[PDB]
Amino acid sequence: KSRYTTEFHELEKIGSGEFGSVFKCVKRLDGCIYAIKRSKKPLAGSVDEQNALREVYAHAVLGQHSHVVRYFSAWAEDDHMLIQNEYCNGGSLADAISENYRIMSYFKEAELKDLLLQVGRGLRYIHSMSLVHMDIKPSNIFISRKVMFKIGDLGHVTRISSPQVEEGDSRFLANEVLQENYTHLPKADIFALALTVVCAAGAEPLPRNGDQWHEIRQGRLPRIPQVLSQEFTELLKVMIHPDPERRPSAMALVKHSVLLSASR
Ligand SMILES: C[C@@H](c1cccs1)c1c(C#N)c2cnc(Nc3cnn(C4CCN(C)CC4)c3)nc2n1C
Ligand SMILES: [Cl-]
Ligand SMILES: [Cl-]
Ligand SMILES: [Cl-]
Ligand SMILES: [Cl-]
Ligand SMILES: [Cl-]
Ligand code: NA
Repeated sequence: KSRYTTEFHELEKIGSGEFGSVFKCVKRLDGCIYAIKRSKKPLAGSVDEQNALREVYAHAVLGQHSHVVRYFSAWAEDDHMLIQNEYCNGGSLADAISENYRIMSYFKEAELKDLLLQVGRGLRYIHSMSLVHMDIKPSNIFISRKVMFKIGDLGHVTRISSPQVEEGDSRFLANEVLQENYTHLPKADIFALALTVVCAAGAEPLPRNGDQWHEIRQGRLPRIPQVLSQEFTELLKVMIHPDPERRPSAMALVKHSVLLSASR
């Protein structure tokens, strides 16, 4: 007899986690399609509940922007927490990347700069709302169709000067965050965005740990299977600089000369 059951029709599963799943659903009264995550409700008062609620609070402030997915509603049922957000019809950036890997045709420089600029505009909004994302990666960027890239998955979002941080994907994690130096949190999103663009440019699967992981955190870009301009490659390289203060801010990124050609 639930709200979820009565107001929506499920069309297809689009996501799966440890204690939840995501469906593409049509809402019965308005006719429109939504992505609805349904997750097991955490125990009352726990730090898990506070974590889950930061995500609801994050969407409810961060969704006004064109490069963050819109939020529509969140509610608790008996044992479940639901979040109804915008459905992006083009899927994740990760699935596009996987397809591109198989066929040997990747995002070209002009598409990579458009990716960098659009997600950079989304981070710029996030950062000006006094928040950081903390988990930028291709599986958390979604595609609507020109192409529009939108940040989703707000489950690591925290305030910009937070003393406590749940770190995101190991493949995209800056070293300073791993060492618990949270002085420059916005520059973790910049570091992760750089390696997101490297993935899109056709790189091999990034390391989770080991020597190559440390190689990258020296400021070395992984091998990219295509010719990029030197100034674009150097923008990416400084975005993974070991000093986070040397990496550009999201405002400096969107105003960058290299990205002036991509500005719509
Ligand atoms: C992170 C999660 C949520 C967090 C909170 C609530 S829901 C979320 C979105 C949001 N927000 C979100 C938005 N759009 C899409 N879109 C999509 C995915 N996969 N597909 C593909 C299906 C197979 N077909 C064949 C080709 C498209 C489309 N997927 C989304 N997912 C997973
Ligand atoms: Cl509803
Ligand atoms: Cl799935
Ligand atoms: Cl990914
Ligand atoms: Cl990867
Ligand atoms: Cl390099
Ligand atoms: Na969270």
